[PDB]
Amino acid sequence: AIGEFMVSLPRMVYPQPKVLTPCRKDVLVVTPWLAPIVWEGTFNIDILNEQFRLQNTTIGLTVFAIKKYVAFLKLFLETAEKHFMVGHRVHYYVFTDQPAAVPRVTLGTGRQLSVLEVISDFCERRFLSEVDYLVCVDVDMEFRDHVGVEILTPLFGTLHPGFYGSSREAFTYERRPQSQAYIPKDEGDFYYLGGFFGGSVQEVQRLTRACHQAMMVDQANGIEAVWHDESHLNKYLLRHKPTKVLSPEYLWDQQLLGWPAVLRKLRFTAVP
Ligand SMILES: OC[C@H]1O[C@@H](O)[C@H](O)[C@@H](O)[C@H]1O
Ligand SMILES: [Cl-]
Ligand SMILES: [Cl-]
Ligand SMILES: [Hg+2]
Ligand SMILES: [Hg+2]
Ligand SMILES: [Hg+2]
Ligand SMILES: [Hg+2]
Ligand SMILES: [Hg+2]
Repeated sequence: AIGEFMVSLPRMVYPQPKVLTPCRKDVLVVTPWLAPIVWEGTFNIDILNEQFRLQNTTIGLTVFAIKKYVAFLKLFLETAEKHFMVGHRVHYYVFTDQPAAVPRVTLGTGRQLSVLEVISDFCERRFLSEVDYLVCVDVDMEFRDHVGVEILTPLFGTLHPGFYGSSREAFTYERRPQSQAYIPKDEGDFYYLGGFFGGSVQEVQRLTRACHQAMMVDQANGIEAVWHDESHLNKYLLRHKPTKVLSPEYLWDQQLLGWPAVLRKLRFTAVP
């Protein structure tokens, strides 16, 4: 459940937070609109796990696996079982054009998977009654470390691993005024990834609905955003600030970017 009566936490023993000792001194851990930026070292997962378990939180994880992308499902699901929201209720939603091609992956208790053929006979209304949060990611990836409730919030975006240190002028936002995804050179907070975003079901549906309409307008105007859905997602998150921003630890490509010291963990990565 979400947004309800929250019971008291039990007695817990952990290191006292130090007011005069910054969490991380090498990175920004909070945005100008007071949304935390999630980096390793900023959170005590035991406290967060307690908070979300006491709420009987259910997380939905959605992926689209079309054509040859169905080949990525086995590794994706197997690693998700080892690193994604372990201990919490998880409902995987696999949208594919090849239902019979979905691998039979063994799931831990309290976790289930639904295969939706695709456009589809699945009404978004179902998400509202089955899960509390929705996490939307790409399938040609693998989890390599912890990805848990620390990411849960009404609406979150993830910093693109190739632009987290870039100035806004270098961001590959759609720069044509004729597009609904247009963002001028003097605007923009960060460059978010289209491949990893989420939040409450309500907020995720609001975002996808907004982008769907924006892309339809562009289509009618004979224009296609430079980076398609990702371009519109950036425009949306610029005008509707996310309540949490995930660091590049959450979507990295070690082949193209290595393992910088600023990244204490590589949690979700592209498959070579
Ligand atoms: O500049 C944006 C682009 O960056 C590339 O590295 C990535 O492969 C694309 O999917 C898109 O995100
Ligand atoms: Cl997605
Ligand atoms: Cl998705
Ligand atoms: Hg800290
Ligand atoms: Hg989604
Ligand atoms: Hg949008
Ligand atoms: Hg869209
Ligand atoms: Hg979008």
